[PDB]
Amino acid sequence: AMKKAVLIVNPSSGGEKAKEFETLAEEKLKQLFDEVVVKQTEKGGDAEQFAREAAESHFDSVFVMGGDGTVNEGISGLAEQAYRPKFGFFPLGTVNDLARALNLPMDPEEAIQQLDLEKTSALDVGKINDDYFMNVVAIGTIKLGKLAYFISGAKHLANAQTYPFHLSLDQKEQTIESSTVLVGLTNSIGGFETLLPEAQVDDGKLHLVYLKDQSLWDAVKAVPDLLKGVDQSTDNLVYLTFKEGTISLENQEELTTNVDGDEGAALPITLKILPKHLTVYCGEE
Amino acid sequence: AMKKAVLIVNPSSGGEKAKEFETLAEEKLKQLFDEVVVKQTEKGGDAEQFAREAAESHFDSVFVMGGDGTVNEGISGLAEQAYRPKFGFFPLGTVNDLARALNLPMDPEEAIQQLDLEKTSALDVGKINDDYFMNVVAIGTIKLGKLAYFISGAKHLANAQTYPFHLSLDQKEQTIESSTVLVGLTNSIGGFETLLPEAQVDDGKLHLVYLKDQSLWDAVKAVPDLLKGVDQSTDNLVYLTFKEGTISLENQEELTTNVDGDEGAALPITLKILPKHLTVYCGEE
Ligand SMILES: Nc1ncnc2c1ncn2[C@@H]1O[C@H](COP(=O)(O)O)[C@@H](O)[C@H]1O
Ligand SMILES: Nc1ncnc2c1ncn2[C@@H]1O[C@H](COP(=O)(O)O)[C@@H](O)[C@H]1O
Repeated sequence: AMKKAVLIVNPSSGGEKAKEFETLAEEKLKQLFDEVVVKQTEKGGDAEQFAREAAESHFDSVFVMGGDGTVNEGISGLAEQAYRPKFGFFPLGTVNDLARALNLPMDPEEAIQQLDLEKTSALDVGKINDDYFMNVVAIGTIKLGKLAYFISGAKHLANAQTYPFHLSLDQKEQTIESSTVLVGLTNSIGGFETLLPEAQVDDGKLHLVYLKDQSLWDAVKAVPDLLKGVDQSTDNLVYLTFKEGTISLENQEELTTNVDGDEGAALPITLKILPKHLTVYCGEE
Repeated sequence: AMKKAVLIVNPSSGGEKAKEFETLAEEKLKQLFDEVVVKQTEKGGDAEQFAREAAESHFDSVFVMGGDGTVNEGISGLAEQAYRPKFGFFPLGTVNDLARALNLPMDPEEAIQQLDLEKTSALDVGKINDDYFMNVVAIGTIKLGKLAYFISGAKHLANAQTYPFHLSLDQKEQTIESSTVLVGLTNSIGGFETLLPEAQVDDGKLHLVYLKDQSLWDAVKAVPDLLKGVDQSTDNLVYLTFKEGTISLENQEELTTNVDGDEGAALPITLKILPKHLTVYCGEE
């Protein structure tokens, strides 16, 4: 009947004129929708709750104005609902990986301006145990000028323990020893747009990378591979894709994942792709 | 006649109980010296001025309580003075490269406790044009967890322009193309104690390292070399020692150096070793 949209705003996202961006977005949506409900997040979980309530109320569309944290929550609130509103977002964050993957303008005002209800794309969603992810599941990752970044960073690989991971992926079984495992959905992770160049938002796959490091010396050698973009296995890392899989430890230890930048489920974890799960408003590319 | 010492204190160095460290140092020095003058720095240059005035007054010893900035200034105030007081210091800084090189205790209280006027070492001092350095002259250097350090750092090599440097070292001439040149006095630079493992505080040499990078890809490949400690030239970097030399640009551009963590002289620069220039109180190693 009446086309309705909710606009979920994280006021802590963005900078000084973020409030002005909210006004632009609201007046733009009011041109497109008969009714626009504006909801402001106050704490963790709010965006997820708002998005879910919008789905239960059969709203036409759900829009998020915030960073990746708020976008994840919003998508989490929609995921596997019997009816799912179309999803849109206006990036206010410092990174905005999903925006990059969908070729949205980095500039919020431009993103609002170029919103086209006709311009959509299917969007895979990740599932990890009982939760959802939209960008990445990371395992085991947490005077000299430009050189200091290595002496701090290339070192901090040493601080990274190796684990006996077992990977059960699409009914293929293997045990590895590694300090670092990443599972991504799109080409962009942490603002590095070329990390997974072959990954597409609707290719229906999870993309896994792990380092073949045992020493601090093999981990360091993987760094140029990551910079070039991971599209194949090398001497220093392995690249795999899968639809469904379980990652566990062969010597069970309390190991917690990092999911879209936040502490997530502990191992073991079962990861699944939800292919073409959402309809998202995208760029004109 | 009467043994006199000055204690130069940077109150902005160190943390909460730094004031208490000053008291311990003062009462320790009063056991060792008939007179102790305590001077507190307020701005850049003060430590250098205090140290120089102590030399002109023929004080027996000069002590610095602070970080590398204050130690550099103190040493700069003594350098090439006709009479030079013996030099000591109590590390309060976050890095303290010189302390590491002399095997002083990291802990200030322990450093004060173990001060032995009989335990000394000769100390080379560096000269760059009209100024002095004690650690390093650097040229051209200024969600994913531990991986982000590279994606930030391994990238930031790209932001590093290459320059056509000319090196005139001990009457040997060569032109190189590089983004990064480092000239050090000791084994420790920026808190990385194994960077120049063969350098000794009194070996009478300046130690030069430059990256053989033209691309972002050769610079990255130099990183494991640096981590292992530079004791030889490799496919990715060159290691040289010299006593006197001039570094210039073949296409003159405004390029400023970084000297012991602070902006220093612009190219061209003439670097010289002042071998065994100071007597410094050292560790029991
Ligand atoms: N009103 C608010 N004030 C402060 N922080 C908030 C607010 N609403 C959400 N957050 C937090 O902001 C983070 C998400 O921000 P972002 O990653 O920019 O979307 C989460 O940790 C939320 O708990
Ligand atoms: N009283 C003071 N208050 C604030 N900063 C100071 C003071 N005295 C010296 N400094 C600065 O502290 C720096 C040196 O600190 P450090 O590297 O810890 O020895 C230099 O930039 C000085 O200008």
